This record gives sequence, C-alpha cells and structure tokens, in this order.
Amino acid sequence: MEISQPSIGIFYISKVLALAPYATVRNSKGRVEIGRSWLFTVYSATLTVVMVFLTYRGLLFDANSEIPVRMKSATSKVVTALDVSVVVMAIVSGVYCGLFSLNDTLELNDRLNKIDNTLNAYNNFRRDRWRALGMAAVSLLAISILVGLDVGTWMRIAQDMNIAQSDTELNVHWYIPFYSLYFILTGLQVNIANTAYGLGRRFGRLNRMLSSSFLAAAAKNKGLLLKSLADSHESLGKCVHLLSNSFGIAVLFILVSCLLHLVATAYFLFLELLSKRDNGYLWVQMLWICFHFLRLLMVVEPCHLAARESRKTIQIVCEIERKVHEPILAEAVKKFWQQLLVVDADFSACGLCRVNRTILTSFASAIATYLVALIQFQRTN
Amino acid sequence: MEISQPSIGIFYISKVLALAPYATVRNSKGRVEIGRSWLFTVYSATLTVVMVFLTYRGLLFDANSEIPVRMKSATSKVVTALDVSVVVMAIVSGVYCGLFSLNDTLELNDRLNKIDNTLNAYNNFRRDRWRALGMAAVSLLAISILVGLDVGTWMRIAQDMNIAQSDTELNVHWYIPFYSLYFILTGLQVNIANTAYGLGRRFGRLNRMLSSSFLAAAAKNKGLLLKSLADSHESLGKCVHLLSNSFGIAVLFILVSCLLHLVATAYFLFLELLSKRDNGYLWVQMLWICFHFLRLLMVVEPCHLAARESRKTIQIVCEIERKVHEPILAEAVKKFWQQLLVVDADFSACGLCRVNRTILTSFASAIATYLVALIQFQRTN
Amino acid sequence: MEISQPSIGIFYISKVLALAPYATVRNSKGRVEIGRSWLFTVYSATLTVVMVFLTYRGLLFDANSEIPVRMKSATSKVVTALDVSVVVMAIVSGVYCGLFSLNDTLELNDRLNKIDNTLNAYNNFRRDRWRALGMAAVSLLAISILVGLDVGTWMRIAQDMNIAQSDTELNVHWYIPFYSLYFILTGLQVNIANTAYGLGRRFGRLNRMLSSSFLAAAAKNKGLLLKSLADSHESLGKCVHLLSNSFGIAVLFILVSCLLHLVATAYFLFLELLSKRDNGYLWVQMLWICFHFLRLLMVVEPCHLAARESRKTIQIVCEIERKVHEPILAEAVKKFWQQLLVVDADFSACGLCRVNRTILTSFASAIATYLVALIQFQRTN
Amino acid sequence: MEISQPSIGIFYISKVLALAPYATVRNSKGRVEIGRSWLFTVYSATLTVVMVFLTYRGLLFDANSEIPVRMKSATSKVVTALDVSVVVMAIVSGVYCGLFSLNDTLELNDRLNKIDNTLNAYNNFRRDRWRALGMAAVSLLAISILVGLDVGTWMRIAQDMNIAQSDTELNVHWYIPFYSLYFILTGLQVNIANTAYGLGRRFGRLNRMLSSSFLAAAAKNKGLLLKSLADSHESLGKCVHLLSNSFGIAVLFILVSCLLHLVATAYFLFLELLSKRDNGYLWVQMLWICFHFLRLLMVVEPCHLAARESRKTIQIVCEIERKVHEPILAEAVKKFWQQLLVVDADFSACGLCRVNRTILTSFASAIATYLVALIQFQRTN
Ligand SMILES: OC[C@H]1O[C@](O)(CO)[C@@H](O)[C@@H]1O
Ligand SMILES: OC[C@H]1O[C@](O)(CO)[C@@H](O)[C@@H]1O
Ligand SMILES: OC[C@H]1O[C@](O)(CO)[C@@H](O)[C@@H]1O
Ligand SMILES: OC[C@H]1O[C@](O)(CO)[C@@H](O)[C@@H]1O
Ligand SMILES: [Ca+2]
Ligand SMILES: [Ca+2]
Repeated sequence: MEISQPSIGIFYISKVLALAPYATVRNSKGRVEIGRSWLFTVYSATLTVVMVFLTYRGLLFDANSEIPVRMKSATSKVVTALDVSVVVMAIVSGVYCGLFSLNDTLELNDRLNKIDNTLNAYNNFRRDRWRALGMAAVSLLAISILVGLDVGTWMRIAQDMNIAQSDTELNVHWYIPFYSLYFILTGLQVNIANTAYGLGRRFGRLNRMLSSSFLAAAAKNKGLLLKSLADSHESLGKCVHLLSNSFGIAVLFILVSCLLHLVATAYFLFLELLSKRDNGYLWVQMLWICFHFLRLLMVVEPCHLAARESRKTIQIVCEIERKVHEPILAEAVKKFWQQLLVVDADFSACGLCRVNRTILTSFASAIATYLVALIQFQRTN
Repeated sequence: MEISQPSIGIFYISKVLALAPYATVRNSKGRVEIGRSWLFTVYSATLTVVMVFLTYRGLLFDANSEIPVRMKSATSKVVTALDVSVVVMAIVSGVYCGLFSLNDTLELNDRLNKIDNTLNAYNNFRRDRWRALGMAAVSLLAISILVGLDVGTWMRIAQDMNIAQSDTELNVHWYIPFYSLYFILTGLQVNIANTAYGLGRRFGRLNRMLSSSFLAAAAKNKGLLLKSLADSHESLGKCVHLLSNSFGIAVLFILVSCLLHLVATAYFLFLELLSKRDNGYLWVQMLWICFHFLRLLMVVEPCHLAARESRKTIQIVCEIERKVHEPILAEAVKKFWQQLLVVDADFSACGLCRVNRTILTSFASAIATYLVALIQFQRTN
Repeated sequence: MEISQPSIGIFYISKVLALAPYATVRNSKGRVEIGRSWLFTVYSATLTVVMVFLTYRGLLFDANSEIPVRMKSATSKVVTALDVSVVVMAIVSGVYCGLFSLNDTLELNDRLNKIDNTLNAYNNFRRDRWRALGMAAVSLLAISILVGLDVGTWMRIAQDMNIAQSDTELNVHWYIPFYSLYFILTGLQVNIANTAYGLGRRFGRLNRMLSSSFLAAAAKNKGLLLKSLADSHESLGKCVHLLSNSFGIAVLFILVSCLLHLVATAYFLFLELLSKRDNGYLWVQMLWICFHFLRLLMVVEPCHLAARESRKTIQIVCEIERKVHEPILAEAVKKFWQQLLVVDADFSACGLCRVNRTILTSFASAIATYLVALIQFQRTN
Repeated sequence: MEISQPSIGIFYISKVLALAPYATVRNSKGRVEIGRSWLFTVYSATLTVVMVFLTYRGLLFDANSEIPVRMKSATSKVVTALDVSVVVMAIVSGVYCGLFSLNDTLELNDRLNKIDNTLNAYNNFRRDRWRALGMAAVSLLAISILVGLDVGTWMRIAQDMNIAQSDTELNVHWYIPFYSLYFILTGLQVNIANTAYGLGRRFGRLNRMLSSSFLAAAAKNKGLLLKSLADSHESLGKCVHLLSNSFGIAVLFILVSCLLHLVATAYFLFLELLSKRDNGYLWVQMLWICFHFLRLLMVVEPCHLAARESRKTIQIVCEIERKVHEPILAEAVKKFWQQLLVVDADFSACGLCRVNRTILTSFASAIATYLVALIQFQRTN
C-alpha cells in the first residue's frame, strides 16, 4: 500500500473506513513515517465485524419479515444473499490485508521514496494530489448517488407493497449496513487503484527518463544514472510484488464481486424489463452495471498499465545497446538488459489469475454463460 | 494505417466511407504526404452520427409499426437489436480510430517508406496495386450482392405479411441505413486487412532478403545490409504496434460483431429450417454466415501471418550465426539475435486478446455455447 | 510425410487408400526415392470424390426412405449427418494434403536420411518395421471389427423395423461408403502417427546419443559429433514443421471428428441406455467411444512426445556446459544452447491449436458441455 | 516419493494403506535404505482389488435392493456411481504409482540426501517430523470424523425408510468399502502433499541460503558453495520431475475426483435444501465440501509453492551478479543464471495440466457450469 503526502487524502479515507489502520507523521523533511495504530486497528476490526453482523441481521430480518422486500423468492433470496456476501468478503479481505500489511507498506513506501528521489525531475506534486483527490471524490460521489437512488427506489417499492398490517420501510432501513459495506469497498478499491496507478506512472516516468537521457567523466555519470534507473525498475517490480502479496486476496474478492454483481444486476434488470413493472428500478440497475464495470476497470487497468510500462523498457534498453559504444556504459546496459529479461511484471491475485485486460474477456464469457443459465432457470420456473 | 500509392484506392474508399479523414498529396518523388483534412473530418463525423441515428430510428419504427417485419418477437427484437448495435459499434470505433490516428498514420507511413527503400529489390508496385484493388472490389461486390439479396428477401417477406390497412415495405426501406453501416464496416475491414497484410508481406520480404543475402570491404557492406535489415524488422514491429494502438478497439469490435453475427444468423437459419417457411431466406442466411466467417478471417489471418513471419527470422539469424565467421558481421548478427529475442510481434486488440488463428477456435466454442443456449431458449418458449 | 523402407507397408496402405499418391523406388543404396505418381494421384482424387458422393447419396436415401433406419428423427438426422460430415472432411483434408505435399515429403525424407546416418548407432530396422506393421494391423483390425459389429447391429435393427411393404436392409447397405471412409481415415491417422512417432523417436535417440557421448585431436572429433547432433536437432524441428505445414488441416479435422464422434456416440449410448431397447447396440457404442479415444490419443501423443523429447535436450546441453572445459567444444555447446533456446517444437494444426496432451482436457470440457446440452435438449423434447 | 526418517510415519501409513510397497532399513548413518517388498507389493495389489470389488458389489446390492438407500433415482444412481468411481480410480492410480515407482523413489531419496547435506544448516528434524505427523493425523482424523458422520446420517435415513419386509441398514453397511477407499485416498494425498511440500521447503531453504551467504581463498570456497547450491537447485527440479513422472496420473485422478465430488456434493446439498427434509445431512454435505476443497488445496498448493520458490531464485542470482566482482565467482553466478533461465519448475499431471493455483479458478468455472446444468436437469425432471 502507498501512503504519500499527495495521496494522503485517500489514506485518510481508507483509515476512517477501516482499511488503513496506520499512524502517519510527516517528518520535517516532507517524508511520511508510518507505524501501527492499535486504536485504529481495533476500530477497523470492530467496525468490520459489527457492520457485517448488522448487514446479515438485516438480510435475515427481510427474509423473515411479514412482507419481504428483496428476499421474497428463492431465486431472489439466493441472488441477494450472494450479492451481500461478495461485498462482505471483499471488505473483509481488504480489512484483513490492511491489518496485516504494515511491513509491506513500509517497504513499499521506502522503495517509492528512493525511486521518487531518482525520478525527481518528473515528479508533479500538484497533479498527483489532484488526480488522487479527483478519483477519490468521483468514486465516493458515484457510490453515494447510486446508494441514494437504490434506497429511494426500494423505499418506493416497499411503499407500493405496504399493507396496513405491516411496515416494509423498516426492511429497506435494515439494508443501510450493506450500503456502508459498499462505501468501504469503494474506499478499498480507490486505495488499491491509487497504489497501482502510482506504480504504473513511476514505470512510465522511468521509461521517459531512459528515452530522454540516452536517446535524445560524463560517461561515468551517465552510467551511474543508468544504474540508478535499473535499480528503480527492480524496486518498482518489487513494489508491485509487495502490493500483490498484501492485497491479492482483496483484489481476487473484488473481481469475484464484480463478476457476481454484473450477473445479478443484469438478471434483475432483465426481470424488470420482462415485467416492465418499473422504470426507475431499470435505470438504477443500469447505473449499478455501469458502476460495477467501472470499478472492474479501476482494479484491472492499473495492473495492465504497470505491466505494459515495465515490459516496454527492454526495447528502450535494446535501442540504447544498439546506440551505445562506451565500454562501461555498454556493460551497464547489458546488465540492465539481462535484468529486464527475467522480470515478473504481471500482477498476481494470490496466484489464481493474472490481473490484466484479458480477464475482462473471460469475465464477459462468464457473464454470458451464467446469466443465460439464470435466464433459462427463470423460464423453467 | 497504411496510405500508399498502390493502395490509394482503398484509402479513397475509406475516405468517402468516413474512415480516412486525411488529405494526401503525391510529391514529385512519388511519396504520399499526409495531413489532416478538417472538411472530411467533419464529414466523417456527421455522416457516422446521422447514419447511426437513422439506423436506430428505422429500428424503432419497425418495432413500433402496425406489422413489424423483423422486430416482431421479443427474441427476434433482441437479436436484431444486437445485430444492429454490433455493426454500429464497429463502425463508430473505426471512425473514431480514423479521426484520432493521424500521428500513428504518419509514423507508420514514414517507417514503411524507409523499409521499402531498404527492401526495394522485392517491391512489386503492379502486384500490390492489383491485390489491393482486387480485395477491395471483392469485398464491396460481395457486400453489395448480399445486401441486395437480403433486402429483396425481406421485401418479399413483408409483401407476404402485407395487410390492406398497413404498408410493410416502408419497414424494409427504413433498414437501408443498416446496410450503409455494413458498407462502412466492409471498408474499414478492407483498410485494416490491407495494412496488416502489407506489414506481413514486408516481414516476409525481409526474411527472403535475409535468406538470399546470407544463406545463398565486402563484409563491411554485408554488415551494413544486415544492420539495415534489423532496423527494418524493428520498424515493422513498431508499425504493427502503431496499427494496434490505432485500431485495436476497432478490431475488437469487429471480432465481437463477427461472433454475434454468426450466432444470430445461425439462429435465424435454424428458425427458418425448423419452420421451413422459406428457402431464399435460408440461402441468404448461409451467404451471411459465409461473409461473416470470411471477414473474421480477413481480420485474423493478417495478424497471424505478420507474427509468424516476424517470429521465423530468429531461426534465419541462428543459421547465419552458425554460418558466419567474420568478426564484425558475427557481432552484428549477435546483436540481431538479441534484438529478435525480445520482440512483441502478436497483434493486441486493446489488450483484451491476441489476434491470431487461435481466436477462431475460441470463437467456435463460443458459437457452440451461446447458439445452443439460444436454441434451448427457443424450445423452452 | 515419412516414407521409409521399414514403414513401407504403411505407405502402401495409405497409397491404396488414396492418401499417398507417390511412386517410390528403392535405390541400390537402400534409399527410397520418391516422385509424383499421376496415375495414383487421379485414382486418389476420383476415389475420394466417388466415395463421398456415395456416402451422401446413401445418407439422403436413408433420410428419404419409407422406413429410415438411422436418419429418423430431427435430432438423429442432424447427429448422423454431422457424424458422416466430420469423417468426410477428415478424409478430404488427408487426401488433399497427400496430393499437395510432395515437396514437403521429399524434404522430410532427405532430412530423415541425413539424421539416420548421424544416428546410425541407435537405428533398429527390425524393431521399427515391426512397430509400424503392428500399429497398422491393429488399427485396421480394430476398425474392421468395429465396422462389422456396427453393420451387423444395424442390420438386425433394420430387420426389427422391417415392414412387409418396404426393405430396410438396403438402408444399411447404403452406409457401406461411410465405413470405407472410416477405413481411409484410419489409414490417414496411422500414417500421421507413424511419421510423428518417428520424429519423436529420433529426438529421443538424439538425446540418448548426447547423454552417452558427453555424460558417460579427440576433442575435435567430439565437437564435430556435437555439431552433427545440433544439425540433426534443427533438422528434426524442421521436419516437424514440414509435417505440420503438410497435414495440419488434416490433424485439425481429425481432432474435430474425434470430438464430435465422442459427443454423438455418447449421446446415442445414453439414448439406448434410457430406452434399454438393445444391448449389443450399447456395447458397440462403447467400442466406438474407445476407438475414438484411442485414435485421439494416436494423433495427440506423438506430437506431445516429440515436443517433450526436443525440449529436454537443453537440460542435457546445460549439463554438458557445466561439465565441459575444452575451448572449441565449449563454444560448440554454447552455440547448441543458443540454438535450443529458440526452438519451436510444439506441433501446430494450421495455427488453430497446439497438439499436445492439454487438448485432451479441453476436449473433456467440450464433451462435458455439448453432451449435457444435447441431453438437456432430449429432455426438453 | 519421499521416504525420510522425520516423515517415516507417513510412509508407514501409506504402506499399511497399500500405497508404499517398500521395505526401509535405517542405516547406522541415519540414512534410510529402500528396496522392493514383494510381501507388501502383493498385499497392496490384493487389498486394492478386493476393496474395489467389495465397493462395487455393495453399490450393485444397493441398486438391486428392495429399498435402495442411495442408489434410488436415475440421477442419484449416476451421481453416486460417479462418486464411487472417481475414488476407485484415484486409489487405483495411487497404488499403481506406488507399485511401479521404486526407481524414482530411490533416485529422489538419494538426491534429497545430497541436498540435505548441502542444506544441513537449515534442517529441522523435530519441526519436519512434527509437521508431517500433524498433517497426517489431521487428515486421518478429519476423514474418520467425516466418515462417521456420513455413515450415521445414512443409517438414520435408512431407518426412516425402513419397512417391515426389508432391512435397509445392510445397504449402508455395504458402503464401508467406499469409506475404506476414502481412507486410502487420504493416505495417498497425504504422501503426495508431504513429498511436494518437502521439495518446496527445500527450494525455500536453498533460496534463504543463497540470500544469506551472498547478500548479507575465501572466494574459492564461496564459489564452491554457489556451485553446490546450483547443483541442489537442479537436483530439486529433477526431484519434482521424478515426482511428476511417478504420481502424475494419481494427481490427475485426485483432481478429477475433487471436481466431481464438489459438483455431486453441492448437488446433493441443494437437493436436501430444496426438500428441507433433513439438517444433519445438509451439515454433513457442507463438511464434505470443505474436506474436498481442503484436499484440492492439499494437492495444489505444494506444487504452486515449489514452482514459486524455484522461479524466484533467478532474481537472487541477478542481484548477486550485480553485487559480485570476483572473476571466478562471477563466472559461477553467470553459469547459475544460465541454468535457471531454462528450468521447468511447474508440476505436470501426465501432461494434461500444470498443477498450480490457476487450476482452482478453472475448477470453479467447471463447478459453476456442470452444477448449474445438473440443477437445470433437476428442474426439467
Ligand atoms: O442486485 C442489483 C444491484 O442491487 C445491489 O444489491 C445494491 O443494493 C447491487 O449489489 C446490485 O448491483
Ligand atoms: O441476422 C441474420 C443476418 O441479417 C443481417 O442482419 C443483415 O440484415 C445480418 O447482420 C445477419 O447476418
Ligand atoms: O454415432 C455412433 C457411432 O456410429 C458411427 O456413426 C458408425 O457408424 C460412428 O461414427 C459413431 O461412433
Ligand atoms: O455425495 C456427497 C458426499 O457423499 C460421499 O459419497 C461420501 O459417501 C462423498 O463422496 C460426497 O462428498
Ligand atoms: Ca457452458
Ligand atoms: Ca434448459
């Protein structure tokens, strides 16, 4: 996990959302020293447990109420239970990763500080801060608007199904914990995306520096710069590996949540489109599909960009080789080429899969297979 | 995108079809200088928007008519809507790529000019021009014949379903925009195929030159020739990467369109074969299947050939190494081998997949899975 | 294609079966010179066309008879038509490959002669001849027994369905061409398996020679032997590539035929097991499943073995490097290691897939997917 | 297969379970010499045959009884038959591997002895013995508890279905052989997991030794140590290959058994959850699902860990290269890097698949596809 001053807002968001139980102090040098915060550790654990318990209690209450709102039919019951469980698992994995990833965070931040010192010429504090804050604000505003629309639609629906001998508004009220879990999930995804995008951006800056310092006494300093760039590349690869070892289970559960959410939301939209019983519900389902796809991209695109930027440095090094005649510089470039030959750049989600754009294709196939089956089941019943 | 004098006819076809908004002037040296053409840029954008709007308006009119011709049943409505939407997305992606790919086109054409100067001995202006014109004419004639057959069959069908209190011929007339979109798609596919086949042909010419100049004072010029060949190989790889970065979304949407078209056309053919209500409709559906498969091959085979030709140069270089004793020539061949070791030859469609013949197998599986399901749905209903 | 004296029996079998239209003369040196045989070329083409026409004519006659035997229901009609068409396509592809693969055959046989001269110490004429004849005899006897069982079972069935106003035995008689196509397919598969197994066996002999001459004046001859072994390895790789370029479409159609045959035969067996209307039919279906799986292995295992044997030579070369101190021998071993680093050993079926054991797993999944669907369709109807 | 004094308990368990027909004598040096034990060879073969025959006889008796307990419906009959057959095949493959893998076992144990002598500094006899005994005891206790729960639940069920004119308790008694087969399968899986985890642990110890002896006269001994470490790495790779060549069919059948068991157990749990006819049966089905998933991990995680540990040594070697200046040590590290460049670390199950965590994802998809279909079939019927 990345904790930097420009992105300190995302860190605070994750901290109040039970995902970053760390205490950060800004040194007089502008560096952010990080340590364990037991107060926030226990706060995060207790909040996660309490919110999960409340979410499942509300689910049971809806299922066991006089007039269930969402948990009405067996198919609807199972689909909504899976929808809640995927979010619960994703947030639990994120919280667990944030709790037991302090050493990885420290190592990643030290490596990033060294790399930024190496790549100080391409650092943009203002632009990085604004990008991080914009991404966080957009994600939070989108999820807030979507939650408001969903809760209003479900409130209106429950009012339509209201009977004088029972209150169905409380059934919708009891689903608030699920939306809180959604906010926590949004914060976790924002943090992961920020870290991965930072790694990819640093890879791109390293490649730009390589191409601008070698393709556009003195040779000794140039070789020193090349050695520093190679060290930065290896350190960025190790930072990617640390991010994987820390949040791979979280990313895997986020991907599973995206898949199941797309399937279930498409199924519900198809149901409402066949019955044509409501229109706001249909539009809210389309908005949910768009949000789920956007967050799937949020978790996929960063790793793909990082791998792409890291794997294109070898071509630059080959060009340098073909355009370098100095002995020691040629040897340094040869060392860099050998180092790049054996880089593991792709992001691994606990070894289950490689997080890149190809996953999307697979997802589509899965969404094309399960959804249809669900439609077939609906026709059968 | 490739814009060369031999293939200038394909460029003009794409230009009048809203896919190549570029102004080309032939220099006194025989070179084609390319620049932005704002008149044709706005013409392409406006034509694309207007034709898409007309296509969807005709779709809605058919769906909302007294006697729908194609958009009659829910299954038929959805299938025809997807059929129109895939074409719309493919042409929109092609137009967008042509609008925002001027720099890539310029770089690709400069690289191709340099490579052709390097490989001037194997250039065939007459044969290249005739191949390009033949491919373009065959594609346009096939799509025109297919559109005529489809529109005539649908006109006859609508006449069969005609009732004295409504006109169903106008419903078929309103589908003309969809066929115009088909023509635009054919032009885009022809342009992409021409560019990719040119890249693969240049790879093959480079390999032939390598095998004929090294396996079938003077050594200094031979090493110079080898350096030029290696530069041409790297430039061809970069041209493939430019073509990908420019038209990957277009190729991905073309592949999706081919998949969904094969599925839907097979479903319609199966419907008519069960009902046995018509024969010309069945034959037109078979012709559509053949056309879709042929264009899928048109978009797949070029990339596969390019990758195959680029990946077989390393064996030639190894043979040269084993058959070269000169010091400087041996060093140049070693450099070439190292360069070839790390080439990314496969064509990437926005990173979602690698465009090669293997895709076809996957496609078959997909076509075997979805189609069957659709058949199962038909049986259920 | 391989044409050697030990395996000349397989060549003659393929020749009388319209798959090897070549004239072979044994030189006084024991070498087999190969040339085009126009008499057998036209014989093969005419026989293939005539047998395909007769097979489809018998299919139509069964479908259009008073009491169809096999082509009775729409599902049965489609399944039997696909069963006949896959065999027809496989044999047509094999015949086409044999017709237009004379140059590849000549090159492969020259390369194999050179390799055998290099590996003369491990050549076993008697064992190779006996293995080839045993494989051919086993395949032909198995297909003959299976055809006899199938035709007898279908004759008995047609007698059971016989009515005084029609003869159903002629319907079974008209399916003889399909069994002739099966014999041709068996011959083609035997030839392909013999060639691929020969390539893999030569790879294994090369590896054994490497391990016995280097891991178990004089150094100059040892380096000469190593150079010959490296040349033999590259020549075996090129022979594999020639076999692919010649019979890849045939192997692809054989794989498709195996897949569809397994699916259809399992479906028919499941039908008869639900109806429990016959027992000999069930056992014949199990025998057909076993034969199809055995020939799938016959076409898969050879390529897998060849790739495995070719890819394990690099480890032997690394051991030699770690155990070689001589300068020129060390340089030769380094050259061999570099050559082995970039070998394309896997067999490619026209680029659609890599023929190895992994395919089997995919096949299973496919057989698990389509078959079930077919069962689901049967339940629906 | 690994046979070491710390894990001698697992060896004895496998020996009395018909999986390790070897006689082991502990030498005065503490080494375990291994040889063939014909008494235990015939005991293992006879026990396997007898238990398989009894299992299938009990299956038939249940199917042919007055009141079948498990083999009642066609769907239930097929599912239970497949459940028994997968276990039978897995245990038969394990027994066959143990019978015909004496040479591989001897080679693996010699290699492991040499490696342990090389890595003596990181050997922990007490910890290894306790881990092996704990894994064996946990597996055996879990399977025993699960078998007791299953047999008690089925006994109670058969008592519920008891009629005065027939005894259904004997039907459950006749399924004891299936549980004995389950115990044999658990022993085989424990042995395979122990061997693979030992290989991965030795890989990790080798990497730790590399990082602690090079990254945390004398140079000659350091190079000797590096040569020994490289030899140990190659020997561990060859040990992994021996384990594959010996037990790949067993691992493949174990994976198939896990897949089919998960599918069938989930189907049965879904059945009981729809009928809601019992609760203990539901909980036993959940326990069975957990046990099957845990053993799938038991067979997958070891190979993944071994490959991961073996593939991360190249990065350590690159760091050593970048941090080594001595001539002979630099040459040794270069040799080690070249050796590591071409390592085949992944475990292969007879070439059908690579055993790693990715398989799990595929499994899920399969479980998501077949299970649903089975549910669809249940709805249809
Ligand atoms: O199920 C449809 C949508 O409703 C939600 O549960 C929100 O309450 C989302 O998880 C899903 O996208
Ligand atoms: O749907 C069957 C065929 O009809 C078309 O829509 C043409 O109007 C094609 O897209 C398709 O191949
Ligand atoms: O269809 C079941 C079996 O019958 C055959 O058609 C033989 O006539 C085979 O192709 C198939 O294995
Ligand atoms: O089928 C459900 C469960 O019952 C068993 O057969 C045990 O007797 C297991 O193989 C399976 O997990
Ligand atoms: Ca499926
Ligand atoms: Ca169905």
